[PDB]
Amino acid sequence: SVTVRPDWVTIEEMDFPRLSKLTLPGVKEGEDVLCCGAVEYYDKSYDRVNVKNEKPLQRIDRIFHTVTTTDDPVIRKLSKTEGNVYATDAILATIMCCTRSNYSWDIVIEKIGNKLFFDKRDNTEFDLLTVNETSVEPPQDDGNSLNSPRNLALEATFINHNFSQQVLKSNEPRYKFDEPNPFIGEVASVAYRYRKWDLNNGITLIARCEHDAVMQGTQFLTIKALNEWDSKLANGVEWRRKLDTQRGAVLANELRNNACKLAKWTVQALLAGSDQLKFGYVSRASVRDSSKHVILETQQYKPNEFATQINLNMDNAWGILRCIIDICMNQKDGKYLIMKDPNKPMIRLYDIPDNT
Repeated sequence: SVTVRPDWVTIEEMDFPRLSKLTLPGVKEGEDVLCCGAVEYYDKSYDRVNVKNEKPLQRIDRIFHTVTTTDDPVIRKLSKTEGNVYATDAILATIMCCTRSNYSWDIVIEKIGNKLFFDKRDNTEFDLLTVNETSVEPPQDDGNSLNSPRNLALEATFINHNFSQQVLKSNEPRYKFDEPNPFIGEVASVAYRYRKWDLNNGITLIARCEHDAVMQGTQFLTIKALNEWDSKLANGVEWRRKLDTQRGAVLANELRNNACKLAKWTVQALLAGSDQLKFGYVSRASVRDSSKHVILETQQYKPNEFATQINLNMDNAWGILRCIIDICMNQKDGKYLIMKDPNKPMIRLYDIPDNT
């Protein structure tokens, strides 16, 4: 995801066997420090979509933000009086689920005094979803193919942006938090909870979490879209043939072949305190066209129950994060980089030039 240079210094190597044994039990729910933005209500007619009653995926005319930690004006303001470690839900999810990751990724860490800022680099593949990343044989096609890893990633990301907004009541008033969105109908429906965690050892985490919508049971939702590109080429189970009759097998296949993507979504919901994880199932209209899609159905899971299904253990998630925090706190001020080795089960912490 980024080219290592000769002037980079390896601070520490963290292999997945070691990281999998970490545990930090007893971490409570995050405490809201500030809430802002406003979400639209979920459209429950989408719960009645099924394979025999498919719904075309619409193109939604909205801008989809991904603002990193140090560019967030709420985080900058809150940091004057709150916490000593700062990040976003998506950045934390990447770290917390690193032992499930296969494809390379990176996160920038800046230490300033006794404070840590975890950032992501914009317009990279950090903000793109992966497709069949954890299959025995991940997608192998080359550049131009619509089934290459990168084109599959662009497709799934586009699907997810459109789906999250389509299933909402767009011409109705929103559920408003106390403060306005710090970044701006022209924008994706989203509401933010800036939340605080006591991680012990003098560590207090402040991080931006989010909900995609609200729903009348008021329940807050994390909304994501699972996607099917070509089930035969993926060696999967065909959703149009199996969703109604073997729903458990369809999901089990998603758990194993998209393991990191689904775990990070679940962490996002757990951190924000979403009451429901809502999963759309979106498939191509035809297998050689990545421009047209249909919603085959929606499913709903309590995040804590889904975490159990996927063996997501938040004691380990927090343990991994505090391990990396503790190492960074022992370093001098400056810019650092953590990145997953493309070919090995490990992440490395580098000292990188502050101009990089």
